[PDB]
Amino acid sequence: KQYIISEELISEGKWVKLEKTTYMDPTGKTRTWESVKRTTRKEQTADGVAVIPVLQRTLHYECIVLVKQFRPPMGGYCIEFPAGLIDDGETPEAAALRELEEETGYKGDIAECSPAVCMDPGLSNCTIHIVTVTINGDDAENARPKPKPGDGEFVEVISLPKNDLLQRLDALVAEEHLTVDARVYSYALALKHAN
Amino acid sequence: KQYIISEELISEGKWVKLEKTTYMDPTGKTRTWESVKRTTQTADGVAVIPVLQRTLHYECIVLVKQFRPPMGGYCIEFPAGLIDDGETPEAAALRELEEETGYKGDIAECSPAVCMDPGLSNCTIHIVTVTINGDDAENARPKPKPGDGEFVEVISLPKNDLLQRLDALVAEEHLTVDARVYSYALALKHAN
Ligand SMILES: CN1CCC(n2nc(-c3ccc(Oc4ccccc4)cc3)c3c(N)ncnc32)CC1
Ligand SMILES: CN1CCC(n2nc(-c3ccc(Oc4ccccc4)cc3)c3c(N)ncnc32)CC1
Repeated sequence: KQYIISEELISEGKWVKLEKTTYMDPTGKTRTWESVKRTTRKEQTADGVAVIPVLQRTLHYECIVLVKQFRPPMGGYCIEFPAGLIDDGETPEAAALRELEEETGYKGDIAECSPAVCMDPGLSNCTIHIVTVTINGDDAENARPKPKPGDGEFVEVISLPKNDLLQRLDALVAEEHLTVDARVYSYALALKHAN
Repeated sequence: KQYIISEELISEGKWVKLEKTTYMDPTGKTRTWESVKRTTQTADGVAVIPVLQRTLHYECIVLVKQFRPPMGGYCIEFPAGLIDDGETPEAAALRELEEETGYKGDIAECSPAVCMDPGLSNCTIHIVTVTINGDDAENARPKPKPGDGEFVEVISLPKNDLLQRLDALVAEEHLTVDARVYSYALALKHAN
């Protein structure tokens, strides 16, 4: 019943652009919206991947590996899933294992890959694949995890036990001036609610 | 070693503006970033995690099918809205639920501010966990009274079957599932 009428460019940046989206509401009455799009069209279906990295060791609890980055848009540090944009002609799976090794230094294995899911639907058309990845911590490969962080990327690795995640996050928020990614907190909330 | 230096406005909209953020990296080398901010409260809005509890049934997660102009399509998300001036996130969550879904809920817990799009925006929300006694009379005929210009379809999915039930909806229609909803569902399988 609803659909897009027009998409008028307001301002194009280097990385991202702002557009006035005119659309038809269900009452046959037009409205507008301020929408964000990346300046460079994605060849790949979806824009990026968020990696859910599970650090599995014998004689240890299963840990979820997160990244503490300084995030200019936020003006602070955020705790997020290792994430990055998909290189042109590269499977989401390939991308997830690349972005993990780069951000954390961990060499993992695929578990499963989400369809494209919207990151910020009320602002952006950003879609990602949530890729579930296993890490064999007992393996030698993951003894000395050597990150290949790529240029201008300054990542601190934070592995937290799956069993205690939500409470362990609440502790880090209160203990530092930090912010948790909504998807990391959504994930952690489900782990408590599941048990 | 890292901090924001300056913020040059690129373009201001009615609702949202784009700014060139100059910042210091840890090596004492300055970089730039394109950041989005509201043109105009601790956090910005709430996402409601509404658990429909009925006896002799599986717990359902109540979701909303909204048209999202930025996406050019319909998205399946948690009931969400902006926090009204001088209003608790809890108040907001129970208001936005009743408005979008017609359900009267009870608070379970409220997340701290969590960044919605840290690589783009300074948008934070409170993820509010809410229980719904479907057996109760108040929730017998759930009549959504949605705000003007808000056109929400309610979709209840069984909690037990969520991830598989989502994958089915994506493949079966031209729809998109919100990353936060999919994150929740993924954790339900991964848990224990
Ligand atoms: C009542 N009425 C309803 C529409 C409401 N509304 N909000 C936005 C909007 C979208 C995303 C957004 O993201 C943030 C949030 C915080 C920080 C940085 C980015 C902020 C606002 C919008 C728009 N883009 N176009 C038209 N209407 C818009 C206004 C209030
Ligand atoms: C190597 N490579 C170079 C570009 C780097 N980069 N990416 C972005 C960026 C951020 C958010 C974004 O959101 C989307 C995505 C899809 C659809 C709609 C919105 C898009 C791009 C960025 C920026 N805004 N400012 C400065 N550098 C930026 C990253 C690392």
